[PDB]
Amino acid sequence: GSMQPMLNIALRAARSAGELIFRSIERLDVISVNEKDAKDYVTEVDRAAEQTIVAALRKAYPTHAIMGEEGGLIEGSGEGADYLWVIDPLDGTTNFIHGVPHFAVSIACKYKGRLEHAVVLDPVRQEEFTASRGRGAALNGRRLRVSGRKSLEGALLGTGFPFRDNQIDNLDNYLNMFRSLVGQTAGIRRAGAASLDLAYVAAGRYDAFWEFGLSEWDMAAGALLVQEAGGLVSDFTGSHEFLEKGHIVAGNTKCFKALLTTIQPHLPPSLK
Amino acid sequence: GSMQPMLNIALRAARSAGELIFRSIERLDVISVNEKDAKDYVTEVDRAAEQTIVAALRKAYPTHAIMGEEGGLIEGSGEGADYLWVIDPLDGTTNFIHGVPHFAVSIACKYKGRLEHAVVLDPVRQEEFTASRGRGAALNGRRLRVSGRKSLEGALLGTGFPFRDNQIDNLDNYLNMFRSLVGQTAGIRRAGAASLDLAYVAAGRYDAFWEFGLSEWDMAAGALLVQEAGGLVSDFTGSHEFLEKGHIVAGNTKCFKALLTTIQPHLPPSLK
Repeated sequence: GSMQPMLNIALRAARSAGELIFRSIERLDVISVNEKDAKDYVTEVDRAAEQTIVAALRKAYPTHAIMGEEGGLIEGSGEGADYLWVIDPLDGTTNFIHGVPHFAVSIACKYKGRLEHAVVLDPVRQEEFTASRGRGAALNGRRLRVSGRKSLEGALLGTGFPFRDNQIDNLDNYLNMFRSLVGQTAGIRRAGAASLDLAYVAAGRYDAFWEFGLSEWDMAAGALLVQEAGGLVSDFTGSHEFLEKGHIVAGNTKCFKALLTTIQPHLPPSLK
Repeated sequence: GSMQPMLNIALRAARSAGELIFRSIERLDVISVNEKDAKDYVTEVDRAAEQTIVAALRKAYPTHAIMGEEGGLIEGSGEGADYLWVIDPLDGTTNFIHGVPHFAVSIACKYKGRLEHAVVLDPVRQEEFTASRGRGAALNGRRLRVSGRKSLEGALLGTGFPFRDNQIDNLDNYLNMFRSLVGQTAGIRRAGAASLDLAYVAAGRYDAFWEFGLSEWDMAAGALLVQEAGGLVSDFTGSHEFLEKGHIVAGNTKCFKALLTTIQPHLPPSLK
């Protein structure tokens, strides 16, 4: 398809970031990564990839606002102030630092607060998920559709737990959700990168996905992918503030609805 | 080059099987999967990959015994009767049928019941894990080591829940196991192919792994990979009958010991 210029800029920026990340991982597989130096090696790769993305974006749009995982939020100016790029230069950091080849670059563009363009790029598998509002979604140029599955029977769901200490008090809640889904589904997967879980919803590889504790840069692009593939995205209450609240349900039509209903009785008032 | 001829035969057979499976997934992502036809399409692809592997093996060793996931157990003759090939032609069947690009061919060779050769091949990522007894393990020719991590602090563990009706009754123990691991670890992953989880333990990508409900062809090759990379493998009671019993713990030295210890209080009454 003929992509809008902004989507093409984001895609080329993701490609450069992903190639940098790929070279980085290749050296880190052949060397011992001390665990005291591991978090600093990760900070390095994040910031170098973020620099790559932001440099490419600002070469084309110097007046746009940028919100990066590493750099925070920097406002735009003039008309460009209505554009906000939401960047995770490396989604899946625990996988990356352990050498697990499942992670992605995630770039979204919001126009006046609504999702307008999205890229999720797997640089290992060379899988480029792209979308623009009203243009559909694609994997390496091919149109994407959510799966047709009519219920949770035999469904393949994605999920992921937030592993940091301040979510420990939610474990039973999560484990309750999980508990109630094991009977109906064919499987539940925790692969460790929410942007690729959403991308997989968009491509029909997962029938639905849910998670809490996420940040905006992990979910923004993938949510647009799911929407443009004909799916649904909400927070745990069925409203559209998933980006701000950190909990998200995405899926095809019927499996989104069923998954939302299923998880309702286990929601803490914290996540309501 | 450095490989013994028997290991090279197994590796070439795995490559051919993997190319067949890869072409298959490519046709099934762009076409509708009825789901009435899903079990028949997977059976078709399994049997074609198994035929590919078995034809390659028997062209070199016609008197060896063969045990395929699709096919039965067929004994050998003469000295060759002491050799048994243990084949899962396509590990990760739920992933495969949904288009999730994470699955592998698994081929092990046992000599008088002891693991002698092993191949786990990821045809999407083109990752060839090979090992021979007393020869070490390799990823695409590069020698492999288990990670050096000394405890579960910050560890990345793999596991799989078993989804069948006949394991539903073990779920609570599992969710208990999971609970006791959430505080210390950086993550737990359920990617959906036990052979690649074991391969990732061998390569240092996971620090440890546990799962029950597996079949021999799921575990055999990956178990040799972990052993030859310097790790430890046992069943849930610490003995070496994981292949017959279907439950397995694998890991680097200290994380293997800690994970086995952690899961002892959660064993269902069968296991003491």
